[PDB]
Amino acid sequence: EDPQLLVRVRGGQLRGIRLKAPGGPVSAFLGIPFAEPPVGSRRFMPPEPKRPWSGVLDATTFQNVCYQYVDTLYPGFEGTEMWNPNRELSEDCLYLNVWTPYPRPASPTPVLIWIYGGGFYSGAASLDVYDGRFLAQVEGAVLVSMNYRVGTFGFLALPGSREAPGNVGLLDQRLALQWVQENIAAFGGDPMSVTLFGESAGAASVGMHILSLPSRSLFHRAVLQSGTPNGPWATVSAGEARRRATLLARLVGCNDTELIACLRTRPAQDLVDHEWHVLPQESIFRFSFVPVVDGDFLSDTPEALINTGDFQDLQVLVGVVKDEGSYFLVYGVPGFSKDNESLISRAQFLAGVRIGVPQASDLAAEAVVLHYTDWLHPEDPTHLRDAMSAVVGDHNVVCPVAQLAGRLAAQGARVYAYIFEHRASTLTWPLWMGVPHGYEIEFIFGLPLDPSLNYTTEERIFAQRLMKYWTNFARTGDPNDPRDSKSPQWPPYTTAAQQYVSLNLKPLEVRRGLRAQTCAFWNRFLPKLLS
Amino acid sequence: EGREDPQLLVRVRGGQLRGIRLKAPGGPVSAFLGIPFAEPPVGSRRFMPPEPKRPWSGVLDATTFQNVCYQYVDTLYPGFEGTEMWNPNRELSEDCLYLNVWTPYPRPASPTPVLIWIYGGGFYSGAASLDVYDGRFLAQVEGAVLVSMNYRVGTFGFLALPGSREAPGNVGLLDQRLALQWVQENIAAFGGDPMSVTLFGESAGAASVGMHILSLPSRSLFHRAVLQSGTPNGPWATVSAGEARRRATLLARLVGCNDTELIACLRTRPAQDLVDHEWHVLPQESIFRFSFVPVVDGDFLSDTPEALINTGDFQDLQVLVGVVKDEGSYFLVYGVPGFSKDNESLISRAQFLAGVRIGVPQASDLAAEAVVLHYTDWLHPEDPTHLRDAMSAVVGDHNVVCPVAQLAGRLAAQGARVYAYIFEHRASTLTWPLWMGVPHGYEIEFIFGLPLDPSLNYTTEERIFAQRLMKYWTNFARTGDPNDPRDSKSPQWPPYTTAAQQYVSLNLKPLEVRRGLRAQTCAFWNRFLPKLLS
Ligand SMILES: CN(C)c1ccc(C(=C2C=CC(=[N+](C)C)C=C2)c2ccc(N(C)C)cc2)cc1
Ligand SMILES: CN(C)c1ccc(C(=C2C=CC(=[N+](C)C)C=C2)c2ccc(N(C)C)cc2)cc1
Ligand SMILES: CN(C)c1ccc(C(=C2C=CC(=[N+](C)C)C=C2)c2ccc(N(C)C)cc2)cc1
Ligand SMILES: CN(C)c1ccc(C(=C2C=CC(=[N+](C)C)C=C2)c2ccc(N(C)C)cc2)cc1
Ligand SMILES: *[C@@H]1O[C@H](CO)[C@@H](O)[C@H](O)[C@H]1NC(C)=O
Ligand SMILES: *[C@@H]1O[C@H](CO)[C@@H](O)[C@H](O)[C@H]1NC(C)=O
Repeated sequence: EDPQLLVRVRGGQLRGIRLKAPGGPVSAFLGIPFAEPPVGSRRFMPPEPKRPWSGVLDATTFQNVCYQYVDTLYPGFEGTEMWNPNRELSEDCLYLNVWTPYPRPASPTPVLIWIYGGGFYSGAASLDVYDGRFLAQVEGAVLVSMNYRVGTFGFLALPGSREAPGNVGLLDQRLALQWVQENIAAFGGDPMSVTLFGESAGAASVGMHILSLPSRSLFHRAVLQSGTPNGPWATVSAGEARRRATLLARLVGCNDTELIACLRTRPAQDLVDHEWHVLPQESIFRFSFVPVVDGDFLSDTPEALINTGDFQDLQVLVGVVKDEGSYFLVYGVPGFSKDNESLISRAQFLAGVRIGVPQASDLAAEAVVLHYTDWLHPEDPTHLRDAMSAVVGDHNVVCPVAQLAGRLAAQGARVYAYIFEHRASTLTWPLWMGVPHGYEIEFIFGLPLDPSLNYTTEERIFAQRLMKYWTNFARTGDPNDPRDSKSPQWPPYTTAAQQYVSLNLKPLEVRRGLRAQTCAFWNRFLPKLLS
Repeated sequence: EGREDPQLLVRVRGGQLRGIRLKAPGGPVSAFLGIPFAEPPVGSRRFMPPEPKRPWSGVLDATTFQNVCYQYVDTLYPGFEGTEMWNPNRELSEDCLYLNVWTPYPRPASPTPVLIWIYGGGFYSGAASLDVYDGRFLAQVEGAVLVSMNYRVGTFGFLALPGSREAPGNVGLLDQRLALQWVQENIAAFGGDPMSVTLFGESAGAASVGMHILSLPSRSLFHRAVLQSGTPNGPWATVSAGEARRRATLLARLVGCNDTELIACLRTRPAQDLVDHEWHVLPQESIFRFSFVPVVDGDFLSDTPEALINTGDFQDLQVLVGVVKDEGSYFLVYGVPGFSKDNESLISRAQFLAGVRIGVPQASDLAAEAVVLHYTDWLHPEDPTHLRDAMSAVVGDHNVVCPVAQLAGRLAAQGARVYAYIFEHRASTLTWPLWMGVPHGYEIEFIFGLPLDPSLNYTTEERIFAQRLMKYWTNFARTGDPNDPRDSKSPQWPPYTTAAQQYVSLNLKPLEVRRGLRAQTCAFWNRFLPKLLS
């Protein structure tokens, strides 16, 4: 047996596996349990710590994926399938993964913890895009990723009940963070240098750990890629969550205790079958079961918590891809398709705005339409299509990110910001979608270093830069290379100068103001309109 | 007759006139000044529609300008050309309904396209005798026949008790119409062509031209129109009947006064008493608002200009319309705290928010909020230079640029040939501070060709420029097309259309075609802000 692959954590002994990365080997410990399986009577309940086990637990293979929607619309289409479960589904899914250098690091090593996205209804830490071997092998990082419960299983809430209090999916993530604190030193990891990073719902999750005090003792730095805890999709009120749970119960044949009991009798796939049917409006970029403002995990709305919080001793990296909104249009807006250019009419544009801004009044939707129309080409289908994409991306990601950045920076945080502008040469989504939601991730994780993946040389070199930025941030709270070139420097985001950088094949370029005029509209004016 | 110059004697419907031979830089022109076209609207005629001048006997001397209609005179800045060039330059009187005619000398042998100028001044001031409206250059250089009339302003021109016999409103516009009619009947005596008449005017004068386009009885009196920095639609050029009634009733109270009794009492007040109080009846603290303006009476204006431009057939109308680069700057020093002509007028964010309420005086809190958020630069929300300039743009866009863009849009969509410009040259002689840019009113001296007078110290470039402009305007008056049919070489001026939205820059450089008349911003003013009002 290889000593390198044998590790004792508090629960018992594990055996991992030597994996091949392009530059040499890494030690990988996959499918480590961190919670009692949340099954039967534990459905909807907070996670409990995993009981100690005997002998040597095999940790050479990924565990099951938490029960979720599986996309079948386009069999064999990489653009969808790459996000689908790549192991069997099960409610028994609370496992985490650890990659380290081989041999184990000599000194304590900064740790990166990945929290995946997928609208809080989907995702797994086992997807190929989340493979930690490149970061471990090239940058020497200890990289951790956990499964957390998604959909009803993870966020169905009857607020105030003891058996379905909500947010148990975020409690799963927190327990995984507790586990890293307790155990990661045995892998060569430094528990005193832990960086969370995540994308979309994963980024929103990261932000919710920033805003939830018991999580703050578990990490030191944070990265939010294309998502935020604030904004229109990442949380619901207690009353809306109650409504959604109650309707879903009705839809599958069911006081809180009796209602949750009957829910616990239903096959997992019955809940997934009706998951979406409880959304109040015809919408896109809306997910039925998400974190709930409970007065507990979230003491208040994220909007309220980022406005009033002290973020003095926090470092944060945040950013967006060039085309945040395009991916979502094909899931609900008539006229849009992955299989044609989706050149839409003006009528389709006004109808699309109601779907992409589902909570907007007639008057508010009117303001959006008039702001995003180009009045020199008010009927040009191509402008209208690109405008539809912009409406959804700004409302849901870019302006919530600008809002968070400025609030953090103003209240003491050290903030770095980016826009990612390179379209992967290998993308199977059509060209009109540009740089879609989620297609920076593979570069950050360093997938282009895998020659068999048929990326370009430029892309390999790009990925190495991004791995450096991110691991420099994790080591130091600053993405800049602490000695090497130099330059141009990546400056901190501030309210005065509002500087951010472009991440693309050319060298860093510093820009100022993140959709400043347009996010003023979303962030300062439209709210005055509801009010 | 007998020993007089025989080429200066002329008969019109009311009798014989003697004009005067004037010197223009390049030669003589004929001028017939101070021709009466109405009975003096004095005494019991105050506030009433004009009556046509009854014929006179003998030869009326028409060699000097007549009285200016009774109005406010600006006295704030002793010896300041910037205000003084606009002030009355002849005696103030209610007896003021005269017009002026310039032609070549000798008079033209064949019928000659006529231009009629309608002055601005917020409907509370102005005169056809100001130096800046001098017809001699257009007459001499382009062979134009140019007419300009006085029309009543302020209370005397626009005070209304709508529905009354004695003060029906809009009599100032009727003064203008009477002059147009006078031209139809009489201009042929001077060699003008009554079948080719182009109105042009600036600010309230442009708004006036617009109202003649929109009032059916005026339509037979002209063929083509020019609207410089003004429109009949928009926030300032008209009031409702209700609001005009309110303003006249308040004014009456303030000077110590059944409509008949009320109006009768107003007619006993000294003219200067009315002038002394006319500004006191405005509903809000404001700039670019005037108490006594055309009223939507359901007569001269059958409906609001907005409704009329939205639904009118304009198929056989040619129009030329435009703006100066800085429409709003001039109005800020008249009542937005923080602005002066005598300093750079850098302002704070607080003064900007305050100024937006004064400059958009009918905006609700939410509307004002939308304005401030649109015009704020969020990379530099506190920069006092950006804020000063934004204040100016708010006031300019709201009052002129976007009303002009609405007008151009509707006319183009509803059959008219439209030509649009922006005028971007600042007179080397301007006495207003530099921060004001090209302010409201300061294209006019170039259109009338003042720079051709060497004694005015304009540059050579400005003299060449004035000549280009005099050609655009007079080609437009002749053909409905500003383009020179012989200079096919020079860059062309395309029509404004809804599909391409082309307009040109007027400056020292050759014509440049641009697309979209402040298109995004005017979408806010013209499409969104109204939907908010509801
Ligand atoms: C109009 N209406 C009531 C709808 C419309 C669509 C759905 C969707 C659905 C999901 C799972 C299903 N089963 C497992 C049987 C069946 C349907 C759905 C929604 C969003 C989505 N994505 C955004 C990926 C994918 C699928 C449900 C109700
Ligand atoms: C990847 N991609 C572009 C997709 C993927 C999935 C869908 C939707 C869908 C497809 C197959 C289903 N089953 C086999 C059960 C259930 C739902 C769907 C979503 C919304 C919707 N409405 C809002 C009416 C209707 C259908 C659409 C686009
Ligand atoms: C606040 N308030 C009650 C006001 C404010 C300003 C005035 C103005 C005024 C004019 C002439 C007067 N007399 C002949 C005695 C007296 C006052 C005035 C207004 C505008 C203006 N311009 C825009 C040029 C010039 C003057 C009157 C009342
Ligand atoms: C040319 N220029 C920049 C001007 C011109 C006029 C004024 C105003 C004024 C000046 C002299 C007056 N008289 C000699 C009778 C009466 C009123 C005035 C305007 C507004 C106002 N308020 C809004 C209170 C008060 C006074 C101001 C600036
Ligand atoms: C794309 O395809 C869908 C259906 O497959 C269709 O409804 C839509 O009109 C198409 N769009 C274009 C631009 O052809
Ligand atoms: C200029 O105008 C007046 C001075 O009368 C004052 O209120 C304003 O603050 C001044 N602004 C400057 C000096 O920038």
